[PDB]
Amino acid sequence: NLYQFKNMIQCTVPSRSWADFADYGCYCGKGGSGTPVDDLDRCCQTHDNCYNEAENISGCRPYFKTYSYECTQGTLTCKGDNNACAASVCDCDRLAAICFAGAPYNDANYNIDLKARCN
Ligand SMILES: [Ca+2]
Repeated sequence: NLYQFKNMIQCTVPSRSWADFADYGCYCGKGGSGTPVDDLDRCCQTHDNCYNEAENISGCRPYFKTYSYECTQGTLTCKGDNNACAASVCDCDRLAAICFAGAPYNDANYNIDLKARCN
């Protein structure tokens, strides 16, 4: 669920307030369209697409599904007790959190005008 994803980000990118990733570029947060503005945005684009795929699973709601995971000693793990939905969503989140940690953060891309720039 979003709460867990937030924690994944706090654990892979402790150096940033998690909210820095909640409204960035065309895909990080609300946004879900247009040309990804940079690498970080590209991280979010695959994350968004990943969620759209997971939603194909019956009763699978990525923002809400509580999965089983651990963040310990610099490592994020999706646990084996996860059902298909939980496993899928957890993986989307895990991969995005890791992707975020390796992407440059450009303040200029925070809170951009979606209507104008993400067509
Ligand atoms: Ca999004």
